[PDB]
Amino acid sequence: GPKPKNTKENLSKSSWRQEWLANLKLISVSLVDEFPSELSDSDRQIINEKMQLLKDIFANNLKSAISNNFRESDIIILKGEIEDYPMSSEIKIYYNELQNKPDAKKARFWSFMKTQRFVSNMGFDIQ
Ligand SMILES: [Br-]
Ligand SMILES: [Cl-]
Repeated sequence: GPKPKNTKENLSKSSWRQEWLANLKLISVSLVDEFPSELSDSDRQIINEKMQLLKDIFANNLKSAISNNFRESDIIILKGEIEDYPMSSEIKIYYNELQNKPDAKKARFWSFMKTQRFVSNMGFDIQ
């Protein structure tokens, strides 16, 4: 059927989308398994299901590589916000190793909530 084509998209937004679509095919993404803090079993299952959906979109629609080693990934998707992770967590230790790297190439850390909004804005029907 007819493909959606937003004739009202301005150049800012269409350029943002174009550059993201191109860049996403070049990177490695990690959907990190570690939770920042304790949560009840049923609440962890809800998060895991959301992480799996994001994984499928990144791998299959956005064409990113998916890794189990977050130290090789360009976008690191977390099961909470970075401030939720304790200093003892390697996610926080690595984040701290990168914080003062003035290196535009360094990894970015996104909660699953932040990631879901990004994917929605890229045109996918997600929660
Ligand atoms: Br802490
Ligand atoms: Cl944001």
